[PDB]
Amino acid sequence: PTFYRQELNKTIWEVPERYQNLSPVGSGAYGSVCAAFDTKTGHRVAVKKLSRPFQSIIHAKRTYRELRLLKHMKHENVIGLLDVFTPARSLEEFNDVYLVTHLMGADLNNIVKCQKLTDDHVQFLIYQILRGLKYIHSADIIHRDLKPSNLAVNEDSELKILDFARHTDYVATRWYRAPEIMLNWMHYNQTVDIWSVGCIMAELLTGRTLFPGTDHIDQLKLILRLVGTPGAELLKKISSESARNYIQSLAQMPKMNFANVFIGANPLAVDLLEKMLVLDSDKRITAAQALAHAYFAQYHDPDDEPVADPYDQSFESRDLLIDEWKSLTYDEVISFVPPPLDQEEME
Ligand SMILES: Nc1nccc(-c2c(-c3ccc(F)cc3)ncn2C2CCNCC2)n1
Ligand SMILES: CCCNS(=O)(=O)c1ccc(N2C(=O)C=CC2=O)cc1
Ligand SMILES: [Ca+2]
Ligand SMILES: [Ca+2]
Ligand SMILES: [Ca+2]
Repeated sequence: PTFYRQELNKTIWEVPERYQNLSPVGSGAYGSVCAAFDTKTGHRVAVKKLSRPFQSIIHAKRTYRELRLLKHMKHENVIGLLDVFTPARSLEEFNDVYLVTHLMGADLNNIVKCQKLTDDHVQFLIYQILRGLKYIHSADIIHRDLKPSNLAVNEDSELKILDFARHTDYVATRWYRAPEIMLNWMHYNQTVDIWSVGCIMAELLTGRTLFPGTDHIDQLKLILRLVGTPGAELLKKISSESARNYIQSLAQMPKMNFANVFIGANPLAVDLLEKMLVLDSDKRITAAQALAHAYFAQYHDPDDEPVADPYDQSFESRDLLIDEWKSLTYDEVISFVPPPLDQEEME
């Protein structure tokens, strides 16, 4: 294919002539994104140019990680790949990676900002998050930083999870993070993401951030004001003695009845929130269980809530050289098989 060059976000993009009318639509994890028109199919796409993918051992493994993950994700509520390309003609020239997915116009913050959502609409939005989470969790993939800005949404309220790192190479919101993540507790499970769903859903119902803490201690205090002081057994999860002593020293707070907090909400929504927003992560409802909850009765369809194929993450424990990660990434670019344009059939 013929490539052309265009300066976007102050850097040269080099893309096949198949993709036209590129214009920036913001940054993603380790990359920046442009909307484009795919002249082969007439579809609107988003193209992410990875930022400096092989600049360091951290970037190189992150690049491989992201490409492997996105090549595996095949679910209507999870960002996956229509195409992956590089202007490189060989491994020796290979320094840039572009990922292509269907264009989504907005994020969840654009949905709830200027609209009092109906309960039926909130149901649909949360349902889709949970359906996507069931799929990713079934492949032993945890998001760990689920939040409205990591939920891409189109003009019809269809939603996809994205941006789901080992090493430190921007100030992120922590308001949606599970307590065990935010405070670095020693162990956690897939239900970290269910806490985040609870935080998101609460905000869709009230129009207000549930736990808008100014720092991690203020956020913890806001959380405990809602869910109540936890037992000693939760201290078992916390390595730092200073942290444990502090939590233990706090004045004891009762759990609030969520029906007194979410005034006017559908009682089924309140019940679901009670099942998601619990500190005991082993008692937190799972994504698959939440999909069966009566709150989603009008959307739930067990024939259309699939799980993922097994996902081999053994590479995560390996230290390889930068050129080895680069070569493996090149292999994954070259081996990518685009999906059919139409992959769905009437039920
Ligand atoms: N507009 C739009 N549409 C779809 C996805 C994205 C996208 C991607 C991304 C990921 C993989 C890929 F192959 C192509 C793009 N990464 C971050 N974003 C965000 C850009 C700003 N927030 C909303 C989504 N943006
Ligand atoms: C963070 C809650 C603090 N309490 S609040 O800000 O006053 C409040 C705001 C909105 C609601 N609500 C629902 O729950 C459903 C419809 C609706 O109006 C309830 C409470
Ligand atoms: Ca259906
Ligand atoms: Ca079809
Ligand atoms: Ca069916």
